[PDB]
Amino acid sequence: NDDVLKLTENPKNWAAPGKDYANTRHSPLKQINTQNVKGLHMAWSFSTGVLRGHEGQPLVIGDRMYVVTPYPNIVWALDISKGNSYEVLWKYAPRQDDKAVSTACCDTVNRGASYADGKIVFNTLDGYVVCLDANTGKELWKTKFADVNKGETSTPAPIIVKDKVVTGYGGDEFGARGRFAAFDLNSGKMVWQAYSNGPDSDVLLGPDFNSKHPEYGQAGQDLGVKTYPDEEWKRGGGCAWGWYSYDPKLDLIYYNTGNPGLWSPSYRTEAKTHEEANEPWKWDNKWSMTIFARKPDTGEAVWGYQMTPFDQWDYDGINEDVLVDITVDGSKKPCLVHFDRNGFCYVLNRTDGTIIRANKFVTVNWAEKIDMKTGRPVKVKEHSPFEVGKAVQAYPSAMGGKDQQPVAVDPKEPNVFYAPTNNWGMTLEPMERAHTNQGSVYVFANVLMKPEKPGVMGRFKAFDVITGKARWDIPERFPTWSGALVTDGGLAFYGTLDGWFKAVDRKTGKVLWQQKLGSGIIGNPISYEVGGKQYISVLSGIGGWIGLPVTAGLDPADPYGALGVSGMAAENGFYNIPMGGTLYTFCV
Amino acid sequence: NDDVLKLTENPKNWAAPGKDYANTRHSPLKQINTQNVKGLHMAWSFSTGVLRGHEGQPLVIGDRMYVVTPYPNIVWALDISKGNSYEVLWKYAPRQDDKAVSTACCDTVNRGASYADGKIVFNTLDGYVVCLDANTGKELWKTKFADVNKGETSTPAPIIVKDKVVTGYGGDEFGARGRFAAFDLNSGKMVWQAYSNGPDSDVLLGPDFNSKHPEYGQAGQDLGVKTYPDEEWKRGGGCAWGWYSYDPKLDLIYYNTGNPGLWSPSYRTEAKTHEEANEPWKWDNKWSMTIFARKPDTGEAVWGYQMTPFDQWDYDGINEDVLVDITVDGSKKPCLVHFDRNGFCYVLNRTDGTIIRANKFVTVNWAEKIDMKTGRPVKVKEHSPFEVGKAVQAYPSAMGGKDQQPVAVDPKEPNVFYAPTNNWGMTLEPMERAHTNQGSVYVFANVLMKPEKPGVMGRFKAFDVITGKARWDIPERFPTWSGALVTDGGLAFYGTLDGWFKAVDRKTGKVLWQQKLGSGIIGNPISYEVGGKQYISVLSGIGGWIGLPVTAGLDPADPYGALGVSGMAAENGFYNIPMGGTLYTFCV
Ligand SMILES: O=C(O)c1cc(C(=O)O)c2c(n1)C(=O)C(=O)c1cc(C(=O)O)[nH]c1-2
Ligand SMILES: [Nd+3]
Ligand SMILES: [Nd+3]
Repeated sequence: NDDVLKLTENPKNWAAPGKDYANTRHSPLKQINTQNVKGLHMAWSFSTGVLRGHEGQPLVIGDRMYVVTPYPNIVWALDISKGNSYEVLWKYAPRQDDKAVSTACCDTVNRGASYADGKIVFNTLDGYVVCLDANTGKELWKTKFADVNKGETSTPAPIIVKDKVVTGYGGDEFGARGRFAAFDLNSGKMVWQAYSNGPDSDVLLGPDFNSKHPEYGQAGQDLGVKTYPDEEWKRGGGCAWGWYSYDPKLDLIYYNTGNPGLWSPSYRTEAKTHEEANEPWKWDNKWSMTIFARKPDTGEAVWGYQMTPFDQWDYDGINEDVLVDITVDGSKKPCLVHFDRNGFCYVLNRTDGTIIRANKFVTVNWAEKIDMKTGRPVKVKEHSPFEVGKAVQAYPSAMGGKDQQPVAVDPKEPNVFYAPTNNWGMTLEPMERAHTNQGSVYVFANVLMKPEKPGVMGRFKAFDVITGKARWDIPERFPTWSGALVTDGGLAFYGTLDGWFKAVDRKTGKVLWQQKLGSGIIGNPISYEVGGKQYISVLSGIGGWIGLPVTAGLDPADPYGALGVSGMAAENGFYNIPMGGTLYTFCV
Repeated sequence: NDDVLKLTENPKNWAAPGKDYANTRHSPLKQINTQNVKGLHMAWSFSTGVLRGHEGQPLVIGDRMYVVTPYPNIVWALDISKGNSYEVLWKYAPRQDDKAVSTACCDTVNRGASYADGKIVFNTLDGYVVCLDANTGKELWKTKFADVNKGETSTPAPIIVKDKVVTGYGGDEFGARGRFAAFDLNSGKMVWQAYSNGPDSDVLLGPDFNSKHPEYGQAGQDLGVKTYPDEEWKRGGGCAWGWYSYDPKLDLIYYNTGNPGLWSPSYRTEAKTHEEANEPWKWDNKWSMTIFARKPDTGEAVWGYQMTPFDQWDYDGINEDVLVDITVDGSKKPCLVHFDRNGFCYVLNRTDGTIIRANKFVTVNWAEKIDMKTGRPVKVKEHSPFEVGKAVQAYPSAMGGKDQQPVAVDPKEPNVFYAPTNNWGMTLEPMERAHTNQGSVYVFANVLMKPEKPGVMGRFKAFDVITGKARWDIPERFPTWSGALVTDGGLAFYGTLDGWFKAVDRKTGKVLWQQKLGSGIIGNPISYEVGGKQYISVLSGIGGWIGLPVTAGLDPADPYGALGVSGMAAENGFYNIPMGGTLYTFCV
């Protein structure tokens, strides 16, 4: 979209969820810098009137700001032309089906909206893709996309590519079937949809899909139905509830798929042993856990790389695909950096999916490494949950080395990424499958999480995606479940789950400014400019999967609660973090 | 209470709801003043995890803060020893009966807690007087006082007298019978209770009640039975849901009663005309609308003055009674200043209730003045709603010249009060009484409100309670529903319903600092000191009666909703103020 390109190119705006199509989350503004960040102070705050995890970020287009709250997903439009104050312009309150609340696995969170040609597009938890007039907030059109009865809920933030609104949804834990569709920007009608599994026609494979990497899986083999048992692909997960990227020059949309569904691996293979089930090409559970590159016009996939075939830990691969150009191995190549849940930082050639680098960015014991030739992980049997009635320990836990919280990078130094990380393990015990009803809880496994190192759960690092070494490592008592933000002022912004919003030096990582906000910070900090002055805004309010024991009011005495999070939350004082929702803005 | 006197005498604390027994709401901390307030910035914020109106204020004792949220009335204990940061000590979540929400007339608010001898006392909306251990938050004792089935809800903040916990409740609009009782600070029973009407034995009228002012009403006449029709006193209102004060030297507790029940005056008298109904001593509806001075040990009343006999406007007299010594009429007299809802600022001799001054602090057209000789208002017929089916305009509206938002005064200059004010009128149309069921809405009147002057709703004034003239008047386009705070740094603090927190100069009223918070401010600002640094804290989140159309989600197309607030709220952009709940702390 030409308008999105113009807006995102202007450093004064935050026109895209991740600041641009490449999801760099980098701001060239330098008014706020290392020299004066000590004087950072709140300018104004805005309550959302809603309580639960406040994920995502606001959108800033010139003098206007748009905020999307969690369920019921209220859209607030604010006038910020004065910079040091705000004025509510209008409010859009969609009437939703509350069944989506109980059909949501990890919270009633929303990851933001997108803007283009005077229109605002967002996803409601009940699966509606809505387009509103940016000026008056009048509903231009809404299209029912996700079905709650099939276990699908639309948590992510869609993006706009030339004239289409592309997005997915979640629901692998409810037996849903992943889908990624495009809707006309002006009409809202569906143009095409690509399933994460099923026959080749259902996946919309390109004519030259993985032509350069036949070892990744090609068309004409119907891996979407064969790498699954009889018809488990119908409940085979693969939901795309993560972040979406776009390469204008190459005309490629990048997105990833979730887990293959239920957490009992024996039910995703006909083999009886871990060794036989992991036989290559037999039960890969494709195309779940795959990084896709599709053409926006038709949706045909140019290439696709599955990171975790035959999943056994719920290592959803949806994490954002940051696009940058890095000089590595003697030349400048168009790279795609992706911090996957499985604990591996993948560096791929965004032109054909070629594996450039794959290093562990957290403790990883389920796999030895990623085989460069076959592109498959060298799994460790004693750290792969397979049998029913046996608990197996694994690093990282189901939450992985990094969940949906996005990373940030400065393109001028594309090899150094600022990334929040999870540092806890788990013991997952598969259970017997009690039903095959789509739209109902479809996990069948008991989980227990202990933080790897007591007193240390989250870690904000300056990780070099080429050498696999971190410049600095900041350990935090609470998890680092907020997005990152890097600025040309020499600062890196992130927030902790107990409410601390911090600013650190990009070079050393020492904290230069910090303030404890109202609640846990699971939003993504943004940087924009109004009236010639720079502002930093971030959402607060505990929630998400990490905050489910609090937002859902679960019992702290049941450690298995929340898929293995209640016990860890109860042990690390999460229940003492009050709920909330509020946008904090700072200036110098 | 001895402990309370010392904690309140120490300027570093805010140990009482109104900073002290006299409710002066004045802080001597000059560490923050008129020359550096421009640099006042937020130090930290704490979300309550609860929505709707956040009235009241926190309690700072040493370096421990206690905050009482609105329903379910969660009590948060914060460790503020670090000063610029906070840590939760404990949390108390009471199990309540949800009908208290539907039985609450004007939002699910709470006005704070009191502290003494390591104990925290507060009121739950469902009518429970709770005492918690300050250190651990454990429940020391719980006593059921207010009955929801009888239309009673406990919104006010109790205070701790020597060894008694005294409090009242609300529910005049539900046909409740007002009561004011005391409870043992250690065990928790009711030591005594005094009704606002009924036989003299129920009102606890001492042998020397109104000795120096027989024209007020004396014991032995059973006015609480005569001034009402046959048995309407059973639903005679008089609830004491306002602020309570205490004079240790005189050993007297000060509290006032509310309206006498329904808003259809023809049902609170057996006369057929306004003149006959207003005959003195016939239908006074005593002891509603009465300022009471009682002995804490027995509860017997030393004196009582009814400001509005035979109420016809719902001019609840519960407003705070600030106790100060003022040099007037040739000498320094122990006074009681009270900005009543009827629009008159009463200055009475706190020893016997003698009327010293009665000045109009806002536009008042229902009464010409207050006669000293009779102590009764000179009513204006054309502005006194009486008959059924006749809309009658009145200044001020039912919300009065000033609702529960407390005023502030510096005893150094006891004649000048910093008081928020309401500046809108109404057209009240009495209606036929459809029922006599206690516990159900008991009003029977169609109300419509409109600001007296366009573009002006609230006004923060510097009012001389002796001369009746205002030093300065600050007009606000939104209501000034927040309490006031005055400091020895030459500053006065208050907030607006749209979220603006302001710091004005005491001498001129000029705004020296202002910031828009997350939501409407209906909380009371406080000043305290920790680690040698002065801090300013206030609660935010729209609510209360003024904000009920937003918190209750009332139809904006129903002007009569919220007892007339909906129409005015819909016209002055109240619906664009998001809900919230968050405590903000500032420092220089
Ligand atoms: O597999 C799915 O269908 C699905 C959805 C979501 C979601 O929609 O929020 C999460 C997950 N899976 C998941 O595995 C996960 O760890 C997770 C964390 C969060 C969050 O917002 O904090 N959502 C989700
Ligand atoms: Nd998942
Ligand atoms: Nd009332």
